[PDB]
Formats: sequence, C-alpha cells, structure tokens
Amino acid sequence: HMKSKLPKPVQDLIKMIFDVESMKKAMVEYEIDLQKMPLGKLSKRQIQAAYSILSEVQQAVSQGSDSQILDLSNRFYTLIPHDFGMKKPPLLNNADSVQAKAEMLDNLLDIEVAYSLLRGGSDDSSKDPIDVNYEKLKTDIKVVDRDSEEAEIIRKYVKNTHATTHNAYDLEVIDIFKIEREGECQRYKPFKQLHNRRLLWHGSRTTNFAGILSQGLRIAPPEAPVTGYMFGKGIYFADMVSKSANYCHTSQGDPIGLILLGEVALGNMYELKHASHISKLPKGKHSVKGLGKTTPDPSANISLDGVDVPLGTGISSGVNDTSLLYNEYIVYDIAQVNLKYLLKLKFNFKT
Ligand SMILES: O=C(c1cc(Cn2c(=O)[nH]c(=O)c3ccccc32)ccc1F)N1CCN(CC(F)(F)F)CC1
Repeated sequence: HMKSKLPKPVQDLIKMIFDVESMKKAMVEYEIDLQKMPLGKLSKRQIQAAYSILSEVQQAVSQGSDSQILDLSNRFYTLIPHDFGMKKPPLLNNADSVQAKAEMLDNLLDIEVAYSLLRGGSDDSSKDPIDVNYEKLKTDIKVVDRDSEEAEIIRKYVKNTHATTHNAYDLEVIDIFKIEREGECQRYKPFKQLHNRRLLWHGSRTTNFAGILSQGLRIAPPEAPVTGYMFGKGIYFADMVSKSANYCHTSQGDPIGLILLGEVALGNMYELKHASHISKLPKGKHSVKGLGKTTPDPSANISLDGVDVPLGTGISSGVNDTSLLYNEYIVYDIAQVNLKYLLKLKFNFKT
C-alpha cells in the first residue's frame, strides 16, 4: 500500500487504539468468557439489557435477601457470559458488585464502538490501514512540538500533580497530541465563555480511546444503575494527573497508557463531600466538585489559551470530613467538554 504520511507517533497511537488483541485482553480482565461472548458478538442492546438487570440488582440491594437476590444475579450472568467453567458464579449481592459490573459494562460500550468502526467500513488493500483507521476517528490529531509553550505547560502539569499516595509509579510524557474532534468546537459554543472553565485530566484504558475520540466523552446511558457512580452518571475529571492516570489500569505487564486533557465548563459548582447518586443537578448549578482533602495550590493557577490550568503542587484544601483525598469534577451534559490534548505516558512501576 501507499505507506502513510502521518507522523510516526500518530501512527503508533492509531496502532494502540485499534488493537483487537488489547480489546480481548480487557474483556478477559473483567472475567468475560470469550468463547460465549466474543468481541464480534458484542452489541449495544445486549450491553443495555445487562445495564437494566444491574439496575434490578441495585433495587433489590437498596431494599435488603441472598435468596431473592440469586435470581437477579443469575440473570446478569445469563446476559453477559462469564468465565467460570461448570461453576456457580459469585453472587452479586451488594453495592460493590453493582459498581464493579457497571464499570465493566462502561468499557464494553466503548470496545463495541471500536470494533464496529473496524468492521463497518470498506476494504482497500492499496491504502495503509493506519490511514483508513485514523479517518474513522473523525478527529484531527497533530503532534505538539516539545519546545512549544503549550508543551512546557502540560509537562509542568504532569510534573507538579503526582500525588504522594500514588507514588508506586511515576510518569514520563512520551508524546503530546493536540486533538480536535469534528463538530465538538460547535457543540461547546454555548459554554465557551462560561466562568470556571478548567483544563482537567481524564484517564481511561487504552481500549476505550477509539470510542472516546469518535463519540466524545459520553454519559453512562439511562439503563445504567445511577448508584454505580459516586456522583451519578456524568463525565468525571481530576486536577491531579496521578488520580486520572490510575484509571489507565496500566501495569508492569503493559505500562504505556493514554490520558486526556479537556476544557471543562464547570461554571457554578455544586460542592460535595460524600457520595450523592444524583440524576440531575440543583437548579442553577452546572457541575459537581467532589471536595478533596488536597488541592493544587490555588495561587499557582496559570492560563493556557484563556483556560485555567491548576498545575500547582498539592496543599491542604482545608475541607474537613470528606470522602475524597483529591478533587473530582463532574459534568452532566456532554456539550460541556471540549477535548484539547491526548498524552501517551510511560509508567515506571517502582515495585
Ligand atoms: O467519566 C466517567 C466516569 C469515570 C469514573 C472513573 N474515573 C475515570 O475513569 N477517569 C478519571 O480520570 C477519573 C477522575 C476522577 C474520578 C473518576 C475518574 C467513574 C465514574 C464515571 F462516570 N464516565 C463513565 C464511563 N463513560 C463511558 C460510557 F460507559 F458511558 F460510555 C465515560 C464517562
């Protein structure tokens, strides 16, 4: 084929995100049975129905028996086959089980998108499939130059916001990309001038990235159990790189991850300290801020293209009896995010 004119790092990025074997690896990591539920048999309506059953299990847990629950638990395993042999699978009887499976279903939702892009589409052996796959993202991706001003600010954000409690690894920034999802600038227009616009981190496993870049960051669907998400069904960000970077789920065995930087229109924050499984915001609020015990030093906030970058070292927030060690931000309308950058990270596991 014609061999592809995209920069090496952009090509390596497309290779990672569309990797089929990585998709399967993630599925077995969640205990799915690939013989009963292969990648190609994944569908939306099956994920949705599984989300529904998990909402049934949530109802029964909220109202308190291991016996009346057995039936609900079993229905979930009927819909999403797990790898337990001739079995008896573990009982889904608590809040932890609902959170754990809801996460699993979130990931399947993005993997189904990635796989559908790979199998929709046309087949032309004279084209570099790198080029073919890039185009399916409907996202302009450029390499940010190491000596630019935006590179220096991003590297400082990474450098300053690695929490001491996440010191089991550190991060090197391998490549910084600037990304522009088609139509997203247009979608964000209503919020483009809102107060409290912040540049924030969103980490996810590499196998979700094709979905995120084609569809943007999305909210978990109606069917999904609201209780599976600490502040309900929104899009979640951090101001500490290490808190987002933990959601990459990298390891010694695959230590390259991907992390986003999004412009997030927070406006008037509904500030909270403990779990609140809300489905709408109080009138007049635009976001939730989960209040951390530690925050980037407010006084070291800097500007990048008109947007606040909270890149200070962590200090005490002064907030007292909170569930959260670090800040968390949630928006509940997809149009309040505009994705700006994508970092490829190398994780040095010190353990
Ligand atoms: O932002 C999230 C989300 C993400 C997390 C976990 N999480 C996370 O995965 N990455 C983070 O950087 C993060 C930062 C602060 C707090 C939580 C974070 C927990 C609940 C959530 F609702 N979602 C849910 C999965 N969504 C995909 C879909 F299933 F709905 F499609 C993307 C939006």
